[PDB]
Amino acid sequence: RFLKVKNWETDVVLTDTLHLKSTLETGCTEHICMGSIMLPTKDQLFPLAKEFLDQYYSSIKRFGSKAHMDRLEEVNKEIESTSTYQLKDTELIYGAKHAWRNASRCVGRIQWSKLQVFDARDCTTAHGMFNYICNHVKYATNKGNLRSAITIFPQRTDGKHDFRVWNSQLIRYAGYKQPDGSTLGDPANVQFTEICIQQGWKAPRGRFDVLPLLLQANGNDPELFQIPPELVLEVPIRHPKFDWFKDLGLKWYGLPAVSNMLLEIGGLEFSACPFSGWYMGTEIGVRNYCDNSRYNILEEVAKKMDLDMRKTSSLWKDQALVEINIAVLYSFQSDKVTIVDHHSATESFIKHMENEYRCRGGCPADWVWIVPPMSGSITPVFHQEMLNYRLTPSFEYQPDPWNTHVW
Amino acid sequence: RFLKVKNWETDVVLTDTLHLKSTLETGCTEHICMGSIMLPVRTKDQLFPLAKEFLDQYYSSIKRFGSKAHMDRLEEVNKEIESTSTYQLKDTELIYGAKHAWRNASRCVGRIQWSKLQVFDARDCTTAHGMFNYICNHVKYATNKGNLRSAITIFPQRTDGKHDFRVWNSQLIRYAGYKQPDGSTLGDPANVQFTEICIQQGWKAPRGRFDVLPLLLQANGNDPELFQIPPELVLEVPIRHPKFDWFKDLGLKWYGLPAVSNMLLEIGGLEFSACPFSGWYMGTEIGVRNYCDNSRYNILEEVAKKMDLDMRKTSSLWKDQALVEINIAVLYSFQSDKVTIVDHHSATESFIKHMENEYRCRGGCPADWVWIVPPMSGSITPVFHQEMLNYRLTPSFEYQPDPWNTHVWK
Ligand code: HEM
Ligand code: HEM
Ligand SMILES: N=C(NCCC[C@H](N)C(=O)N[C@@H](CCN)C(N)=O)N[N+](=O)[O-]
Ligand SMILES: N=C(NCCC[C@H](N)C(=O)N[C@@H](CCN)C(N)=O)N[N+](=O)[O-]
Ligand SMILES: C[C@H](O)[C@H](O)[C@H]1CNc2nc(N)[nH]c(=O)c2N1
Ligand SMILES: C[C@H](O)[C@H](O)[C@H]1CNc2nc(N)[nH]c(=O)c2N1
Ligand SMILES: OC[C@@H](O)[C@@H](O)[C@H](O)[C@H](O)CO
Ligand SMILES: OC[C@@H](O)[C@@H](O)[C@H](O)[C@H](O)CO
Ligand SMILES: [Zn+2]
Repeated sequence: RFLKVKNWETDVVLTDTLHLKSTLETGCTEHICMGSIMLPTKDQLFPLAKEFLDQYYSSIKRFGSKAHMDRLEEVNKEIESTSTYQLKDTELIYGAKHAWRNASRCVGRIQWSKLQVFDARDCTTAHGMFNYICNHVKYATNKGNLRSAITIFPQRTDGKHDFRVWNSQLIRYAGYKQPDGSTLGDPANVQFTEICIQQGWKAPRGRFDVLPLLLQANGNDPELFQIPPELVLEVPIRHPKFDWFKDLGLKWYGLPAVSNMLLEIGGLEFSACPFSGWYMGTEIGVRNYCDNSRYNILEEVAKKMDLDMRKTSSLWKDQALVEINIAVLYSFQSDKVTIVDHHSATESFIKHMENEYRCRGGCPADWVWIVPPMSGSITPVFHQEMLNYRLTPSFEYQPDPWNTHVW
Repeated sequence: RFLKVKNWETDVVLTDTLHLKSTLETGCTEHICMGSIMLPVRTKDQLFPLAKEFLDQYYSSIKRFGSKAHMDRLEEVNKEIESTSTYQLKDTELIYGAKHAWRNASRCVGRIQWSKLQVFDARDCTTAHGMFNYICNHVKYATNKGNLRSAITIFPQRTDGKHDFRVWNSQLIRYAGYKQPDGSTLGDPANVQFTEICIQQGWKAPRGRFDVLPLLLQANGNDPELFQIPPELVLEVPIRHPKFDWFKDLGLKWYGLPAVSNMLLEIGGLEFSACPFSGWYMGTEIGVRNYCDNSRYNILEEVAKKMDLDMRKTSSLWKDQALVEINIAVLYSFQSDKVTIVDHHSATESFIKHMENEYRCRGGCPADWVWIVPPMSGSITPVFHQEMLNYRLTPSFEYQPDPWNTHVWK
């Protein structure tokens, strides 16, 4: 019941006791592992609230205290009467930070305690949501010196007045399927891009068009808004040696801001909780640019580098891949925009894991997601065994709203 | 129950029904995933059912399920187990068994080749000298002057656990590792302990950077004995680069035949503790892991310097640049010397085709994503984007503790 994890490069062994607090299912069983699978009532609520509040008061060293007991009863009576309850600001902050701390797929959790939390629970309309969002983007961007932040909108009530940010991230590029049959822009956003058009947006039909926010407040139909262009920091991509690189016409936005996840704290569900930190280089250079279903620029770059693309064994794709990633990092650093390379980030994650095992008894981690998409084994996490389990507070996936909204 | 796996690059979705025949446990629970953990005598009682399951599978494979031949074999084996507490496989069953252990190996990306395995039956072997001869023959056949052929040599199964046949080497061919008084290592760090055992057993170590280790062979539970593999039988490739003439002066080379010799082959409940097998290398095994792991030859620095890369900051990605060149060098050298090798792009592409074929004709293909995805350029290979299901099917290859930790010395 006390599992051990070993690093096969340093031989360091850590013992995990934290996993014994996990409640939710992993998708795996004694017969089958689903580790590589992407997506594996008043009576229900109070126990969840109790679990959360107990961990909260324990964190502030007041477990068992009258305050602890008083709060517990207050919430209890609130659920019995209102069928729900409201978190204190302190509980909200502690909850959001811990949902990040518990995110097993995030390699940047060494930064978890520094999260800026924006309480938007007083929001009532989409226009109010737009305002809170612009403020988050401006705050988080900080002229290039990115600061992690989350903005939390009202919690779910009966499920028919949910607040939702239809976008997958606050800032993304549109995608349109052209006559040729090809795709212009980001193929990943082809569908969302049309839903925007399907009701208003006027697309420049470019390769890198910033999508408009489609905000849904109180269950009402979503409304479009253009993020003040001046608030969207973008970085033109060039290479520190290949002067022809800039000719590729490539750029990427500086703020990664997941906006479609669900934040669960003490049983409460916050369906609109956009958060942002900063990029790990490979996210852009390896995945966004080189995935065959994304901008898929490997061939173009290989051709400009004049590499023998006749055979796979010449490793031309690999050589081009490295160059594209050196460019991305070079470009962001040159424009003084925060970004971290996979070596540095993974090194920090190992440090974080050790801290967590020492001070918390463990660190849920998903190896499949933690190991960078390029040069896996030359990063320390590849050699690190990890135990994946679910702890709450948590960030969860949720269905795209267009597949559930009743207009 | 049907289980769906999706490929996030092509949106192709496959349905798995094969997992229903999984018996062994994975190490995971409905509460914790141990997907990245490296390692998470039978009774007459527990043996016939294991035998029955296997023979049922075997007979169904040859389209003779339920036949008189099928029923007689089951009766023959049952009587044999009741009578001797164990049983012997027919040559055909052993061949079928070995091929399927490979076919079921979740961590192997080269399984598109499974049906082509050459099985050498060494169950009549009784001594360590006998084992050496069988192993020499395996290496010569498999090497085939560079046109590698996959093969497996199978020694006598376990009986009471006190007469085990074991190849103490982790692979038939590996380089010695020597821990120096100053704390540094000469040779391959991965083999320091085994090298010390060899020396203690009498091996005269040339103490170089690439000394092929001698075989330490255990027959019938007796103490192991040392044998030197005929040098003329050990094919090696000097490593050089197509554009960098200084690469060759790094003094690197690697053996051409990868031959895992420490796993246990389980077939129909029987345990074959000595079953060396070989195929051929995927370049990253050598170029990424053996050469670039910090705990192995660790050559990234020396290579990076010679390329005059900016090593002042990791963000120059000098490690990644050097890495690619080293792997280019490994592939180029093997191809130049006409020694079979496969690059990670070709191997992963073939594995995806193999996997889809298996779903269609078999109902599944257990696969360990953590092991299948190559150690470099992960997402530019199709397997990175492929959801996999990992489960254990028998026949199978299993880990077993190193023999020096369990052997009762005589
Ligand atoms: C500040 C530095 C940060 C860095 C460098 C970072 C890096 C990463 C990376 C590289 C991924 C994988 C992304 C992908 O492949 O799609 C990721 C995933 C994730 N991160 Fe972090 N992160 C940071 C901040 C945050 C913050 C502020 C939160 C939450 C408040 C967070 C929550 C998550 C979650 C929940 C996932 C998994 C999302 C999914 O399943 O798609 N991260 N992070
Ligand atoms: C013919 C070409 C072959 C190729 C290219 C291939 C490639 C690989 C590679 C790249 C690995 C991972 C090795 C590591 O990282 O340590 C592997 C693992 C494995 N392969 Fe294959 N393989 C081949 C043949 C074979 C054969 C002949 C068998 C058995 C009859 C086999 C059984 C296995 C097993 C059981 C493992 C997992 C070993 C472990 O867990 O440590 N492979 N293979
Ligand atoms: N570095 C970050 N990267 C997040 C990148 C999100 C990723 N590009 C993405 O598309 N995620 C999908 C989920 C795909 N599993 C989504 N949020 O809809 N996050 N951050 O706050 O610092
Ligand atoms: N390509 C192959 N590669 C196998 C390479 C074996 C690997 N280098 C190794 O050291 N395996 C450990 C097992 C580590 N899990 C052992 N055999 O003791 N196999 N083949 O048959 O062609
Ligand atoms: C199928 C497989 O789960 C999928 O391709 C995963 C693998 N690891 C990943 N890791 C990260 N960080 N991000 C991803 O999108 C993925 N995709
Ligand atoms: C800790 C982690 O499981 C370990 O480093 C694994 C990862 N994937 C691997 N994949 C292959 N092919 N070979 C290995 O030795 C490993 N090591
Ligand atoms: O075009 C819409 C897509 O961006 C959307 O469906 C995402 O795939 C989804 O939000 C999960 O990332
Ligand atoms: O030097 C001994 C090692 O080669 C040996 O203990 C291996 O680690 C073991 O066979 C697993 O690979
Ligand atoms: Zn699992």
